[PDB]
Amino acid sequence: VTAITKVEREAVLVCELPSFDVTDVEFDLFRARESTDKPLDVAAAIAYRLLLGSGLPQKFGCSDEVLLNFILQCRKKYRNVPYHNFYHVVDVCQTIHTFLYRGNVYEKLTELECFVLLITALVHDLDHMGLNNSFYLKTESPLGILSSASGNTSVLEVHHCNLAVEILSDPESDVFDGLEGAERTLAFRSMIDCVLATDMAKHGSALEAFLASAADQSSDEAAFHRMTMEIILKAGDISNVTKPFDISRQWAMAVTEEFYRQGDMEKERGVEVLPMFDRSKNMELAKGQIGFIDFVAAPFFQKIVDACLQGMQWTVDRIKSNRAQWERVLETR
Ligand SMILES: COc1ccc(C2=NN(C(C)C)C(=O)[C@@H]3CC=CC[C@H]23)cc1C#CC(=O)NCc1ccccc1
Ligand SMILES: [Mg+2]
Ligand SMILES: [Zn+2]
Repeated sequence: VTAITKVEREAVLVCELPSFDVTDVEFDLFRARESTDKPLDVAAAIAYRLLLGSGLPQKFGCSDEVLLNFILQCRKKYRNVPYHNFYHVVDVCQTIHTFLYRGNVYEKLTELECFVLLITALVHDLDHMGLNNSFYLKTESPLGILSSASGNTSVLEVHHCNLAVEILSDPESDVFDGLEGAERTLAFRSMIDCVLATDMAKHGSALEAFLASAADQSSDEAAFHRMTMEIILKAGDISNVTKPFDISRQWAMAVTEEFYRQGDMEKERGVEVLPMFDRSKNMELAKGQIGFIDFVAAPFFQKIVDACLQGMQWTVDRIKSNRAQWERVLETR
């Protein structure tokens, strides 16, 4: 990868984020993006401020400059797709910050693990092309073939991990360069385990494992820490419905458009299109979100809060009010 230039860094350091509290659960990244003519710089600046403000990079020998380099190397590898772009991973970073510090999940982890989570948020979807794992397998795409051949069906997640390892292999962008021995190993393994755990095919088993570990007073500590990390990246990854309703809605619009574009390409390639990917089925956003809330997000957040993350109660509350607002959209249609 080409080194980050001084001009690239300055363009981020310029951004001042006047009127924004990046630590707030009601922070609005869409408003931040609209605020400016250079949304990519503002997004980078948000990530930068979150990481420096945590106090964590400083404690792990990561310089302000290596941090900004890392952020900009991550940025270069996100594509202009509707949802799985740089704004999503910055959003996940910001959201995880809130979970750690507003939800007090930081209490469950070491400072290094908190640092790893914030960093992992920015790598966890590198070079996403707007197509899910299933597309690559169904179309016998080269990436799909390689996954099947090598025995790992987490097509995209292994790819993300590959590119994270590349970025971090250069000291100029290695936010873990200040680490050695077992700390450096834990950083890489936990980062990778977390990204691998974002494959929604593993959702049920990841959740089950965490819940079982959390219920067990005699769980292995290292294992509980690792599963807590996995659950928090997962939580951030499906956190759109925990946001204030107009933020939540904009996310649903973007993901819906990404799905529809995949559906279009599936049609052209003559492979199976699921209803939720099909523009012609014309399905209402309100029912989409309610279904996601009922079948995925509300059980997830409720169970982890009840089991262990009591401080993240507000996520359950916002999901509940978001569901009620979508139901009011139905009621008045
Ligand atoms: C902002 O809403 C969303 C935010 C995220 C996702 C994601 N879905 N999945 C899986 C669950 C299909 C992924 O694997 C994506 C990649 C990794 C993590 C989560 C991602 C879906 C929606 C939605 C919706 C929506 O209205 N459809 C209706 C729906 C109903 C039931 C279940 C899923 C969708
Ligand atoms: Mg992903
Ligand atoms: Zn993601």
